[PDB]
Amino acid sequence: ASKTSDVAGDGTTTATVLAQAIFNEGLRAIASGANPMDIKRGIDKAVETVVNEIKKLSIPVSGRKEIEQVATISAN
Amino acid sequence: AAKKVIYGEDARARLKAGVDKLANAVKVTLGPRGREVIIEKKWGTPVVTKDGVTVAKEIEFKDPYENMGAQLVKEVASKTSDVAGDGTTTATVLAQAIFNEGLRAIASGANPMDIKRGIDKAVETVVNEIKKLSIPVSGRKEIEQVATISANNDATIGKIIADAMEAVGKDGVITVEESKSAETTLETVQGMQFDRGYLSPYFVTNPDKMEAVLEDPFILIYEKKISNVKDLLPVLENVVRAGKPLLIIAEDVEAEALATLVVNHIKGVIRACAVKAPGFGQRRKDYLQDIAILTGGTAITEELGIKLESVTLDMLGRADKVIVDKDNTTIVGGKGSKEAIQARIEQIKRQILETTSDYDREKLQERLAKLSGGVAIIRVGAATEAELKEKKARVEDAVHATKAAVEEGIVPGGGVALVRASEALDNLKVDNADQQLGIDIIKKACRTPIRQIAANSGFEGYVVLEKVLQLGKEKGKNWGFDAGVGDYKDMVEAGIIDPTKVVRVAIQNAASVAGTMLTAEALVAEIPE
Amino acid sequence: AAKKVIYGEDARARLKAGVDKLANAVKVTLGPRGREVIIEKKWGTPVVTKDGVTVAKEIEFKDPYENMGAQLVKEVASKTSDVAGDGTTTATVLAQAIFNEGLRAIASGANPMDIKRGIDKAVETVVNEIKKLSIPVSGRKEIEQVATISANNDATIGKIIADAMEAVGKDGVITVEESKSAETTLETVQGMQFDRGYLSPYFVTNPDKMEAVLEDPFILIYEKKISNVKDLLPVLENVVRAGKPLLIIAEDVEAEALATLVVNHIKGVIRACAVKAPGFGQRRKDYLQDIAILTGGTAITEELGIKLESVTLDMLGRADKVIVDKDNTTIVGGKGSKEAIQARIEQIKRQILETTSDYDREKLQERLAKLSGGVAIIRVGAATEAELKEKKARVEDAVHATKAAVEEGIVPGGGVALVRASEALDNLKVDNADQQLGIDIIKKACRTPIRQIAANSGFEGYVVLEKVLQLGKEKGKNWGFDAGVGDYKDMVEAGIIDPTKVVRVAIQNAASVAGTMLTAEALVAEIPE
Ligand SMILES: Nc1ncnc2c1ncn2[C@@H]1O[C@H](COP(=O)(O)OP(=O)(O)NP(=O)(O)O)[C@@H](O)[C@H]1O
Ligand SMILES: Nc1ncnc2c1ncn2[C@@H]1O[C@H](COP(=O)(O)OP(=O)(O)NP(=O)(O)O)[C@@H](O)[C@H]1O
Ligand SMILES: [K+]
Ligand SMILES: [K+]
Ligand SMILES: [Mg+2]
Ligand SMILES: [Mg+2]
Ligand SMILES: [Mg+2]
Repeated sequence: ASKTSDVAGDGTTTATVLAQAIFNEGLRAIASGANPMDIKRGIDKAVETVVNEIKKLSIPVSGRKEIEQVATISAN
Repeated sequence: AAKKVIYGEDARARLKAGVDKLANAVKVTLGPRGREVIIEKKWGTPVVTKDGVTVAKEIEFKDPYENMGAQLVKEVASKTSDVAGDGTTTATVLAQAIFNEGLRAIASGANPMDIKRGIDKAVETVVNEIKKLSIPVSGRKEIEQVATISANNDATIGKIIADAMEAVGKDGVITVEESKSAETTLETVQGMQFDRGYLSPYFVTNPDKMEAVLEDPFILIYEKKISNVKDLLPVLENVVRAGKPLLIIAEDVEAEALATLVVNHIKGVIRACAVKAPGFGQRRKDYLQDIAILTGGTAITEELGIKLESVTLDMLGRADKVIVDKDNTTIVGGKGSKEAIQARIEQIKRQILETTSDYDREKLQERLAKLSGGVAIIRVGAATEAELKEKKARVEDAVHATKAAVEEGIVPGGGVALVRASEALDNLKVDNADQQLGIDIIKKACRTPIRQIAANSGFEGYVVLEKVLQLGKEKGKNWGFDAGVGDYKDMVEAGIIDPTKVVRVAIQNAASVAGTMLTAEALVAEIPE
Repeated sequence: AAKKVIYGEDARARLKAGVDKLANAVKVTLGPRGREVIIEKKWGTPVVTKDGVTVAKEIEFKDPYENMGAQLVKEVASKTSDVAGDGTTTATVLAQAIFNEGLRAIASGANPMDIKRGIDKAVETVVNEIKKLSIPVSGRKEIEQVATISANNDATIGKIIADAMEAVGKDGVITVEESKSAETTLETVQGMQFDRGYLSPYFVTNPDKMEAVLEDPFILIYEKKISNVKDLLPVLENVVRAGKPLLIIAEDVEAEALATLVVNHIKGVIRACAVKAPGFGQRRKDYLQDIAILTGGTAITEELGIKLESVTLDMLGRADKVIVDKDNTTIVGGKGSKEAIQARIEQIKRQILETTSDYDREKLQERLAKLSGGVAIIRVGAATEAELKEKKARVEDAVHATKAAVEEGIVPGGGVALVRASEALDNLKVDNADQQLGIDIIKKACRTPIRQIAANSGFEGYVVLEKVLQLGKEKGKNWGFDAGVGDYKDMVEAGIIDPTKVVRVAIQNAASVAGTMLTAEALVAEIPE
């Protein structure tokens, strides 16, 4: 949560929710006998793919319409 | 009374502690070189055992909830011996392994219901692999080996059982007796054993199994249904006056008054028995009249002129011992002259060629074997009552286990069978992740008994297990670890083999109780004091 | 004795803890795949059950105030089974849901009296929807399905009940018996059923459900009022000498002395019972004389010249068993010759034409139906006597539950019926805010049993509930979740159906006890020394 706030200023609750999900599912895999170091290597590969996919969905801000929409959503 | 209820994870925590305390005491005695367990005997010297069954008999805990787990595993493990004659300690070891690993998976968030489905599927695959691996018993060589291994690796009982088995036949009848003589011997006393039930459950004499056993009894045999009680009272009273028991052989008895009155009048004293007829048809008389003349008695009916008003204690059939089961009856010995009895056997010898019914020809040549070969009575002998008691149940379990080997086959012992069977789980696959966990639980459990045997002997369990797995491909499926001497060899050739029913029942029984306790949600017990 | 009183919120806090401890132990066994509950049996192996009724019977707490809540819910839940056969666990689950949510609303400041008014109003709407959703039973298909679900999903018991139902008719009388045989069979005995009960309350015997049972009784038939006991004594003393109980069928007994001398004079012996003469009008004798000859006897009257001081026991009627309810009486079957009895049926068959009045002609061809169809005796067998007690209770309840289905209809099982009924509460509206809270309490409660069934089988309760709500309009009202196999299907076609009496009574009973405890203001109990 601290790093997310420093870098982006928003999404700290989403980052915390994501972190718990990765850790909880990782423990289940490790309890089945998986190698902890290989799981981390697999996680790193998946995040690289996921970040690439997100940039594909990214649409540049055209003007005031998206600026108002982003501000409204982030302000609850 | 007031009761305390424990729910959820706390309930299974109580069970795990109770099962562990039971298993940790018993598993140290597994194998041929099990460690010693010392049991207190009040006002006596402590007893040192490596038996496992003896250890499990004394185990009982103060905590009612921990006692719940111990008794549940004890009963299920005891049922393994009641069906197969062996495997009580192995079933307990397997039960702890499945339960402990099952709780670990649930603690990680796995679905308990899906784990049981994986366990059920894995057990089915393991049982099928055991069926493929087992080989039928061929002769005296394997029967002696099974009896020796079923006992505590004592070849004396193994030889006696093998001799007794080959005497009465591969599927005959064996019984165990005792004497004050230090030596033990096998006597082929003539008798028979057929699947006949008894007329009323009220003939219980001594066994808690609601069965009946008789010593030096007098046999009444009838070709038709039981007559009135007043016709039997001159026999019921005078023979009791004479100080000997009685039993009545007849087709049927009325349960309204005849069944109740006969036992009620004799309930306060030695009591008597009554049994049914074998098979069906008029050829019952072929068995009935022979047993009447082979035991020195007569078959009584008013159509033969034997009036019930003038019954005399001398028409009774006489034999050495009679044992009545729930569905079977066996009679040992006979007080008549053996030459005339064997002369009356010639009728059965001629009945081989003269009878025209297949249903009796199927039981023919068995009416001879139990008589001509004699019902095998093992006369166990020991120098002390304590040793006599120990060896007495020791022989019957070995006899029962040997019969189980004939019925279903033999498999390499020392836990090799479960190791080989667990290799099939390496390729069994399911679409559910939690069910896969259940499969891996059984694979780990199947490889525990071999590790415990190696550990008890003084070797590292995982090192032994790895080499046994390697020898499965390098040498063969039957190669394993000989804990008696400490080297790897072919277990079947060495004679270290187990009945395949023992391995099959133990894993099935252990998985059933473990699965039951894995989904237990509440424990209800009274508050102490 | 000195007593301690608890007032206000503290009193309801005690009740909530007691109800929760009862419900949490029982609700885990709800559904076809309920979890295991392990019950201590002192000097025995612990008992493992998924029954719920068995668990509830054993629950009792040390704290007198927490025990108050457990016993109150237990009695109300037990009355559901006593009236509709099934539903004991469901009523307990509903009671906890209503009580817990009711306490939450009160803790927020809502008026408890207005909450109760909302609860009663909401229950009435739910009950009406249940009746609207039910469909009448049409034939053997639904009868067999209901009996199977009422039992532990065992088709063997369902088939026997279905066969017994069609043999005797849907309005006959059925009873459960046992024998030594392990297998279970159906016996159609030459019996009959009537609609008049006992004459005195002291005749009620031992059984917990207060249904008096008599074994091997003799029958006396009177055409008028009973005479003095001095005439009865020669019969009574001789019948006592015969060693069997005696039954008197007559019109009335004088209450001044006879109503006490009839019972008091025999309280120290085998005892006897008397039953009202059934029927009306002159056909009473036809109801008596025909039945007397069906039971192998004829009527007796002092004024007819047959003095009771001279009657003979062979002249009296005899039957296998006689069963009498508070408002009804039945005879299992006469001990006379069946051929003559079936010949005597013509005398009742001729009553279709040889009798004029139509008042009992409605009961005619039903007395024939009670004769031609007999009375069904379910001979239950089990591997052991302890298991016989378990099986006998379930079969009797399944018969009772099946009869409830005929009376009122059937609804889709698995809690779907309550889910469908709860949807009407979405449009029910009231002008009081607190009464609206009571309505929403019932809506939440009605959707709890389906979630518990899904949770026990290993699925998320709210996910299952949400999809069942969706399938209510995508597919139909009868669509629900099958817990035996985890997929959604039409419940009525699948045979997963419940008697609509069970669902109706359970919600009505649960709301009554919950409403009682919501406004309880004081608890009075003795100080435990
Ligand atoms: N020489 C041996 N080397 C290796 N394993 C052996 C040897 N002799 C016996 N075994 C195995 O050890 C086990 C028997 O030990 P035992 O302590 O009798 O176990 P159990 O039969 O489960 N318990 P019980 O009911 O008391 O006989 C079996 O798996 C045998 O196959
Ligand atoms: N295969 C099934 N799938 C879904 N629900 C089922 C199934 N079989 C039965 N049910 C439902 O489960 C409930 C029966 O479970 P049970 O444990 O007998 O509850 P009860 O009848 O309230 N308790 P008891 O009095 O002990 O029988 C009913 O609501 C049935 O409709
Ligand atoms: K041992
Ligand atoms: K159940
Ligand atoms: Mg934000
Ligand atoms: Mg052994
Ligand atoms: Mg039920």
